[PDB]
Amino acid sequence: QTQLRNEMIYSVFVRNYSEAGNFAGVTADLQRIKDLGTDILWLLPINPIGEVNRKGTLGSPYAIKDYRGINPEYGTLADFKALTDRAHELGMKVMLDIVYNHTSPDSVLATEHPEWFYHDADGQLTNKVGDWSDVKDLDYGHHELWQYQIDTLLYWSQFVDGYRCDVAPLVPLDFWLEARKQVNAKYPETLWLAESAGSGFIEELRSQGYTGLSDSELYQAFDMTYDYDVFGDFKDYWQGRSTVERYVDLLQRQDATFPGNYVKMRFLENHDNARMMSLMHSKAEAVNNLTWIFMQRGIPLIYNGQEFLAEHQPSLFDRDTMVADRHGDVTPLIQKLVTIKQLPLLRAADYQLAVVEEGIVKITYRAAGEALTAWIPLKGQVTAVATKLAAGSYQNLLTDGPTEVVDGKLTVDGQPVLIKYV
Repeated sequence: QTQLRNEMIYSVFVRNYSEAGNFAGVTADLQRIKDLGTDILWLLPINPIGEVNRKGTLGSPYAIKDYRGINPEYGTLADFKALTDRAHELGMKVMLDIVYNHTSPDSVLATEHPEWFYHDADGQLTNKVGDWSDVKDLDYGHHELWQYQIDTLLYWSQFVDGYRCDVAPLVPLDFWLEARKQVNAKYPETLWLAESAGSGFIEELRSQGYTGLSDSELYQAFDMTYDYDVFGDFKDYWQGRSTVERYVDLLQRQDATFPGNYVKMRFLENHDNARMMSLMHSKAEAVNNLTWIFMQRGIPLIYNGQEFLAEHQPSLFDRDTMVADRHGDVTPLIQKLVTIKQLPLLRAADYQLAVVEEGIVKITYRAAGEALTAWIPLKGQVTAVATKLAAGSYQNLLTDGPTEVVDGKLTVDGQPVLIKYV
């Protein structure tokens, strides 16, 4: 499980990735995705989308009409298979998005097994979340639903290597445990990422009697969860409504909240969120903040287009092709972070965070008589920082440039300093 801490996920929204917006558009470009340093290629949902109560023109990929079908938007089963075959040829794993809280109202399950759904007073299908007018909730109270859900997985597991589970906290833990048991029995290497919730949403769900799993509950069934417990706290810090001391204190608390082997997916943006390059506006800022998501304990997410400094959050509902939304290129930076992220020290049990000079964040991993320290000036701070290193020249792993330690002090010039030492 801690091997994932040497890895990186790249997330692709097929509809919008290329002009054509099909699998082929992705398949044609898998070498670039591989070369970026991608270990796991996670695709947004690839199944046919509901027509009834559709939101916008194409609808959200999260409103699924058939869990076992291919969205004709993307092409055919053979086209999907060409993508996965190519990804595997290049050594990547493919992860699919699993949307198991709900289906579109016109879905196969809703027409053939309407009894597996929640029904309100009129006997109408229903959605616990107001905004989600395009989908209706499944009732995992009906244990026969389970086997269909899981059989869908064993089917896709012929092609893919793992699953990202959409709003996983809304679906009962006992279902996830069985799902994983059956799937990893046939496919033992299978990876499981949960889209965990913030405390706000968990509380709202629980207070209305709905299922709302904690992140630690999810870890009983999942290898990874999302940083949604603290992402809000990052934004507040970033936007000047929280201090670095409060943010780092929350991550210190976070680190002892989960089992020692836990893996959080650390991110600056994703499909559901504003772009990194809407939070910040310069390549200097991107270097600091990408270094931060790579150097924290866990596994970083790169959302398609983030490597080209995209500014626009693609719509989920209408065509919103992201090809012209490129404003630079931090590929070399990401590749270089990937080479550092591969180091065994990144799996080390001894991980410490501290707030140092001018509110710089200092990360340290220690294991087996070696250490890696990253000084990350999230805010572009320029200052000397204290170190117990002997005087002399060290290699900043980020730049491969020399870094002078003089009288127990080293210069951080508004960009990260990464030093591996004995």
